[PDB]
Amino acid sequence: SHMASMKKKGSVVIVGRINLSGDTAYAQQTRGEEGCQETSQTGRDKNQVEGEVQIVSTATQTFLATSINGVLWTVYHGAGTRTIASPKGPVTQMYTNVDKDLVGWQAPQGSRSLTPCTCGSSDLYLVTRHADVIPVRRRGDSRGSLLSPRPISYLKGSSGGPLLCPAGHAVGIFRAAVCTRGVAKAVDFIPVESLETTM
Ligand SMILES: C=C[C@@H]1C[C@]1(NC(=O)[C@@H]1C[C@@H](Oc2nc3cc(OC)ccc3nc2C)CN1C(=O)[C@@H](NC(=O)OC1CCCC1)C(C)(C)C)C(=O)NS(=O)(=O)C1(C)CC1
Ligand SMILES: [Zn+2]
Repeated sequence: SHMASMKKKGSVVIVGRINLSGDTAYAQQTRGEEGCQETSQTGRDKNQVEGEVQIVSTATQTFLATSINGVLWTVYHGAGTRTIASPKGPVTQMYTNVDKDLVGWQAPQGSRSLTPCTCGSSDLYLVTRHADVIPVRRRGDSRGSLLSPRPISYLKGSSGGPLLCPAGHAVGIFRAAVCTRGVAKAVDFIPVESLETTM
């Protein structure tokens, strides 16, 4: 009831990336925890952004975000309604869909965007926050099975990351793990068509 002391949530902050530009996939950190905390409060991030897949953080969570068609997409359960930090101050979401667990902001200058897949192919690849590439067979509009199941620990923090086709197009955004006895045998993802409709 005391508005003058009500706090504001900070921005989502880009803290690294999954580098996919060469022959080896690897995670890079571009900002530490202390600098992330300060950037989240100000919303002013002057760091150079590169690549398609970003590692992002709030004060309490860390996850991924993926650029497709000029929009940096991630999950609502990670970002909520938060702004993203940017060189000129906080930037408001341009898409928010809690029913799909989806949000998006204009893609940062310097990022590169994935192209939405039109191959109609079901041999996919999930990219995790540790730069593991996980073969996934598509099993429906929004589901795929891991060829080699993994404990959910291995997937935790990778929501917002991409599923790609063999040609490297974006097929979907990783949303939730399909888990029994803590082993992920399948994944739930936001299909790129749903992004394209949301757009
Ligand atoms: C392990 C890595 C996972 C990718 C990951 N995802 C999650 O943990 C998501 C968030 C939440 O699901 C949702 N929450 C929502 C919340 C909303 O408004 C608040 C609105 C819409 C939402 N829609 C969904 C689906 C639960 N869940 C799951 O996966 C759960 N399995 C599940 O529910 O399966 C069913 C059957 C198959 C379909 C759904 C599980 C039990 C924890 C494994 C991950 O990495 N997250 S994350 O980065 O660590 C981190 C928490 C961000 C930091
Ligand atoms: Zn494709």
